[PDB]
Amino acid sequence: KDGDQCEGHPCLNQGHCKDGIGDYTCTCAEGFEGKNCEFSTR
Ligand SMILES: [O-]
Repeated sequence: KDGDQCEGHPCLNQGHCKDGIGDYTCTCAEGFEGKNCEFSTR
């Protein structure tokens, strides 16, 4: 276990989360955005 940076469910609204050497990145599902994939555009 080295670095999944996805510990502690960080993204919101079923936002997926990849990995990186400095903070992961959030991927909002179609219809969400915001710093956390928080916001439902609709
Ligand atoms: O990653």
